[PDB]
Amino acid sequence: NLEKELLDNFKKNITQYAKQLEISIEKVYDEKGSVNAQKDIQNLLSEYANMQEIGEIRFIDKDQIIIATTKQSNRSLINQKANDSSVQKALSLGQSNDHLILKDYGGGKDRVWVYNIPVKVDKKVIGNIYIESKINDVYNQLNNINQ
Amino acid sequence: NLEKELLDNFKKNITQYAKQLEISIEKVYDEKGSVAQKDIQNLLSEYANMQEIGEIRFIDKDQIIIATTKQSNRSLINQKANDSSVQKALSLGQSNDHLILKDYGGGKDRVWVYNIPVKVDKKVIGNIYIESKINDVYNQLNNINQ
Repeated sequence: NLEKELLDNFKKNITQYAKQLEISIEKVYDEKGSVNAQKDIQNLLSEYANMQEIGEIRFIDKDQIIIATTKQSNRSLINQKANDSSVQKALSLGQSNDHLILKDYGGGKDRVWVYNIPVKVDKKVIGNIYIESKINDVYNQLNNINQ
Repeated sequence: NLEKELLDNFKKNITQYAKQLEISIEKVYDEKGSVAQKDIQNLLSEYANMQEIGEIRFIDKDQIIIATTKQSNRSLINQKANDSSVQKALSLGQSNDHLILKDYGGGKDRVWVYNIPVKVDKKVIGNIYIESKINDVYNQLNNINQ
């Protein structure tokens, strides 16, 4: 059962980090209001994305506009619509969600775990944190030990 | 207590890898020997490729260091471990852990030391000693101000 255990531990880890980012962003809104908070989002995103297991974090507003990213090579996405059904689901339901994707970042299609956590202020959704996490590091290690 | 959760998560990961390595080593004893030894080195090496593991050593029941994953520590092979945590795992037949500070070249870093004994029949034949890079957790905690 080693595979399920390691994947669950990887996901649990990302989710506990992401929750604290969500709480952090919420506190900035509670303290500063929406106009001034929306400028402290980038630093939080970037601090969190330093973790080895996180590929990219985006913050997406209520209207599905990409506000910020931690990936400099994706600066062209800022102010575009996310056009992402999983993001729409989180925004509408106010619930987290997750799924696996294949994505080629330059080395061939890699397995990537996508987690969305909506950001709530006064119980209302204001946006969504979208995370691409490097779950292929788990699969790669399992293959290396023949499990 | 993000901090306790994240530390716990790291340690569970290590402990679940280390349990499978113990099982694998035990298997190779059951069904070969030693002298199993090349197969033991390959197992240690595969396991040490994970990012969060610094070094793995396999120590026999007389406390001799039999194998390491770290090239620069080959001089340790055939020496006594002279390590009280290793002695504890051998004597008690249960895992143990503790934190150390160790300077690998970049200054003293927090390192999590985990020992799991290896048993054949139900008798201790050795011990797996692991140094793990728990300072990756503390570094990230400080980076997010938690």
